[PDB]
Amino acid sequence: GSSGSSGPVHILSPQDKVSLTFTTSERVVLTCELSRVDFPATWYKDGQKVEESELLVVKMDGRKHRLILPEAKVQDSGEFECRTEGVSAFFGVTVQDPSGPSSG
Repeated sequence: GSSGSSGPVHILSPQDKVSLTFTTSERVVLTCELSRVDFPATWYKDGQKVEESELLVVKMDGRKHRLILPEAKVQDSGEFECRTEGVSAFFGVTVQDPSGPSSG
């Protein structure tokens, strides 16, 4: 038993809007917790679904969701959100390219 809850699922962390900054050609891994184990969710970037691929790794864990990135490109820079059946989180990301002497 041990039942008696009002909301289906509520986020535990973060608590409020966060801010993060990384450098191009680096690894970016976010973090998010939930109040429900084995619960579905969809990541959104800049208000647009994320294109899961080799450049985008999505790890899921009991009441724990995070977005990993092998190559944080200037494009990867934006706001992330772990949409779910209840609430959503906000993670600020900024990929700043390192000062390079006209190097390609």
